[PDB]
Amino acid sequence: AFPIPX
Repeated sequence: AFPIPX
């Protein structure tokens, strides 16, 4: 997701 690398 944002701001999530997964």
